[PDB]
Amino acid sequence: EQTPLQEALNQLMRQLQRKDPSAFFSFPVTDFIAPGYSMIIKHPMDFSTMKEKIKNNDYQSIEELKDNFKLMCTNAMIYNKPETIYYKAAKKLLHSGMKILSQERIQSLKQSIDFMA
Ligand SMILES: CCOC(=O)Nc1cc(-c2ccc(C)c(NS(C)(=O)=O)c2)nn2c(C)nnc12
Repeated sequence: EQTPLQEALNQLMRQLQRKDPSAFFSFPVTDFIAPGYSMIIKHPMDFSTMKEKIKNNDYQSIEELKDNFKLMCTNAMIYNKPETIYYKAAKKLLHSGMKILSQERIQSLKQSIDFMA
């Protein structure tokens, strides 16, 4: 059903989502919630969109998921001002996920994914 790469991506996604208990990043931000969001943020991203990309096999590396995760956090730091709870939640999530998506974990997974070919 799923490739070893897809399974690794999902395990990383579950660790990243454990760092968003308030659930701000679960689903796309709507303009109803955040007026003008669609005019400000050119490339929206959220965890549910990322989980669909994993399911549809749109990622060919962990690094592409890592780029989408960084994009998701920095979008929140562009739309929301530094003093806001969403900016500070994004900054904390980005820092936590950069260790969850560590280059060391990526290297380890690359080997075990390669050996499962
Ligand atoms: C105009 C005031 O500014 C905002 O309301 N901005 C933002 C708000 C929220 C937010 C709120 C409440 C909830 C329940 C959620 N979760 S959901 C339904 O989207 O999964 C998200 N996320 N957010 C993200 C990311 N980036 N900016 C914002």
